[PDB]
Amino acid sequence: QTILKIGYTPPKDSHYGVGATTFCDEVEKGTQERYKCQHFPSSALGGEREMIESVQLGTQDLVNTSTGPLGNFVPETRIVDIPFLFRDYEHARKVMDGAIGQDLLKKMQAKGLIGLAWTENGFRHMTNSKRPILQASDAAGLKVRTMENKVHMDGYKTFGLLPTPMAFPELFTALQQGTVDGQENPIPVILSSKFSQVQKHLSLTGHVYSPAVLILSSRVWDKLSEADKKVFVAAAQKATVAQRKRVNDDEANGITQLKKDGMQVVEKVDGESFRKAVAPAYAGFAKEFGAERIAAIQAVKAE
Ligand SMILES: O=C(O)[C@H](O)[C@H](O)CO
Repeated sequence: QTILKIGYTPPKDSHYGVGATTFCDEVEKGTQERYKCQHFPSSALGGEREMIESVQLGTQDLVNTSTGPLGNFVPETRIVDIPFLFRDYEHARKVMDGAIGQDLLKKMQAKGLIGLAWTENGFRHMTNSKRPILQASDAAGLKVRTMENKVHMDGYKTFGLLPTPMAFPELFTALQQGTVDGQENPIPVILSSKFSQVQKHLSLTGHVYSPAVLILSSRVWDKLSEADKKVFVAAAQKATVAQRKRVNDDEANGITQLKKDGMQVVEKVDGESFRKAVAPAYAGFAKEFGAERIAAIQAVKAE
């Protein structure tokens, strides 16, 4: 078999690992051993920005990545990074799976990033080591690491937070040394990366939805038979299901485990305060993405 390197930032025992393994197993069977994965979890091939760059260049075969730094390569994808755009998992998943999400995959493909299917990272939540976050004003003044994403940076600034973009593999040490007070990630990431060791506080702010996506290099895609192309896509859609299931499991059980680990969890925040804070940034978001595209997303699964 041709060995395809698949990288991701979480450990193998994670939502992304579940997605990668499901995808890889289906590709290996579906292509009758023409292709087989070798996994590189825990940023062995670098963080997400570096990995996507390598996939676009062809020097890395596959990545399971959040949209965080993806917008650097395909700016249209940042529409899904807008804070409080999505209402819940049903809403977000339907958008990603429907025509809107499918169009974003094609926009990626035009830039040499063969997005096979949207998987999932999850709704992101704020952690810090200084104080509980009950309302937007409690976040003001905190230094918080963000992903390498201008929409997150601009959006989160409206909460009064002071953002610093950092690649994921540098995050644990940054939190440990106090370079920043906090960060934000889905429960699946907080669990699998043991941030409980260096963050005392968690608030279920659910401030953005973080999709993930299995991306193949155009170098490899263009060498595939038309039949194998179909196998890769089908395999990635099976991965979507397994990965979301693991997200679901992580959330149902994760809060209890994080509490046992010593985290102080705020389960009900003043969501209105955060939504009101970010509203002014929608001027910029609409100018960039189109108010009608924002509205099209909001309309999906709405009452
Ligand atoms: O915080 C981040 O960088 C991401 O959530 C992580 O790499 C998983 O995609």
